[PDB]
Amino acid sequence: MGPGFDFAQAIMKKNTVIARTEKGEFTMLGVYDRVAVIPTHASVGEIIYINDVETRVLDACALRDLTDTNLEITIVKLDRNQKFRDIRHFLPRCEDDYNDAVLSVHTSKFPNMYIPVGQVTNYGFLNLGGTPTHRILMYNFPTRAGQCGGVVTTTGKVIGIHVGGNGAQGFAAMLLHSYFT
Repeated sequence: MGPGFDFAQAIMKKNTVIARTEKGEFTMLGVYDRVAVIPTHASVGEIIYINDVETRVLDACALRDLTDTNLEITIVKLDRNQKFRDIRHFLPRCEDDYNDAVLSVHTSKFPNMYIPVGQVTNYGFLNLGGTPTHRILMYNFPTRAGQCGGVVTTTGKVIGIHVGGNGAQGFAAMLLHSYFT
């Protein structure tokens, strides 16, 4: 409907796949080559389904900060026959607050879903499902089950992936350029 939705759509149409684990179906953001991200609660194993095709996992790393605190991002390298468009130049270099973000989801349950979430706070610490988690972004939108792995964008930047909510607020794990060197 506007330039924010334009940027979000451009990312969704080229840089997402539907990932299925034993814990559910998730929006999955491809970043470059065969490297993608997913929330760590997806519990990626040795095999994952990508757009309903059985795919070997070549590597999976659940990221933690240098305080040894959960970040809720898993970086996955996929044994896929096709590379993602390289979008690492859209990743922020530092922790930050944002205006006028969009959360975009594409699954069987919610195809072609876009949500204008407004202001995004650098929230920092969150007890996420009982797990201390750092680098959390917050937005004041009542997100629901099915939106985990959703991509959070502003015009020009891919800033996070949705990892939870409390009924009134939604929470995303930051994406930083330094995770994908």
